[PDB]
Amino acid sequence: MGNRGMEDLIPLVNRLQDAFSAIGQNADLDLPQIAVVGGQSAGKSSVLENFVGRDFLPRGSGIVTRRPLVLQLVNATTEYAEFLHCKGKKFTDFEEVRLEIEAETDRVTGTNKGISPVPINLRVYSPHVLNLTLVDLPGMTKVPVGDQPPDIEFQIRDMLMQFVTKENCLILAVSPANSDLANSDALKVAKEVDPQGQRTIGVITKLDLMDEGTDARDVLENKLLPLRRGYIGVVNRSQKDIDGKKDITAALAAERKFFLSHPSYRHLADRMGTPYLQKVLNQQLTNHIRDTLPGLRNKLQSQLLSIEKEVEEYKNFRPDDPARKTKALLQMVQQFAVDFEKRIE
Amino acid sequence: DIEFQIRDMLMQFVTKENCLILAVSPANSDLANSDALKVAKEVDPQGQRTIGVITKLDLMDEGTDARDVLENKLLPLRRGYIGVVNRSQKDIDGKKDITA
Repeated sequence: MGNRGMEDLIPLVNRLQDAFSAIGQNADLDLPQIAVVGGQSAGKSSVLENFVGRDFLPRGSGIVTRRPLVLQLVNATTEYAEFLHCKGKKFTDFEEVRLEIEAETDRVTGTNKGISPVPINLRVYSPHVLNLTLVDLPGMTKVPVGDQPPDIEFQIRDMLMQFVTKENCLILAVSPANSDLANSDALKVAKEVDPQGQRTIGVITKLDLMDEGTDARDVLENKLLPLRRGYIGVVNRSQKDIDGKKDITAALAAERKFFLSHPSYRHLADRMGTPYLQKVLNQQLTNHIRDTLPGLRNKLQSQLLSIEKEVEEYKNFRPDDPARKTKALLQMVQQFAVDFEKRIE
Repeated sequence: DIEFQIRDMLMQFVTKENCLILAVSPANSDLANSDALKVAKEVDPQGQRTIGVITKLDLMDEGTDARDVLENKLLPLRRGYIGVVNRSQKDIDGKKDITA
């Protein structure tokens, strides 16, 4: 699993969070939710599980991901998963979690390329995760296929506009390995819903699967395609490799070796990649945390400034001297006296 | 509105009578993710003047094939599909002739 960046970020945020819980207020850093988009066979789950470092999500050619998923990561002692609608079970095999959750998916949506507007909640308790929320989105279509009504893509757009267009929702526009490079539904949706690219991360594949004679150097160097966040190039697996279940270490190693061996991506081998992307995203997480900290800090400064005055009233403390009692006598007598003046005049 | 502009420009050419529609998509990209089928079925739900072509079959992803698609089985069309193979960029780079 890993990684060391999240494992090094978890103790400082845990001490910060438990300090915020020991003071009693409900103050959290508001970590971004992770939402990945794309079309049919977009490898959205593929990129997410490769980003994690282990293969635990349903993927493949055609549409595989058919239901939105709310992956609620919670830091705990042991790593396992549980459901809101399948309460009572704790699984330690992530492949088995994948199998039963896709069983839930096709049981709810049928096996005729159906979707469902109700996501699947999945709480993964792990000693190497944060208190995160991942919104996995289905493979979108444009024409009705399987059992989909002809109003399928519009209500998918409606689902997007009502869920993923919220603030702090990261948008992962992934160019997959099966589909075309320029026909990326994820890049289409990302540019149509957020032209600014403030919270839009563009991940591209097929740098080994492009048309022979061409290369994506002008696009990955943020030169042909102007993006605020820029691109990070990775390579997904084809359906043959997905079916043969290639491991993660050799896949990323072969991917990096291709980035080293291509003449148009050897200078991009360091600026592209899944570990590099994970480093950049962890850096974005840390930047969001220590950038939202000064506002909460000076807010607590102004809040504790009121309690500072309460201790000043307690600043004078002499148990149990009659000076405090006589001062209370003077305050009550003068208070009652002015209340008497406020009774006649 | 460049997409809508191209759309209006193509509607002005397709909505005329006897206008065959070649909905051509590569074998890499999914045909269900192209709006060519949506526009073709919107102007003709029967598809009587619509021919779907899936190209670049030599550039396909490993593990997939158009065996179930080009046989008019994944998407029902009256006249089925006819599949050709386009050329990669190296073909113009090397100037491949009609014979080859």
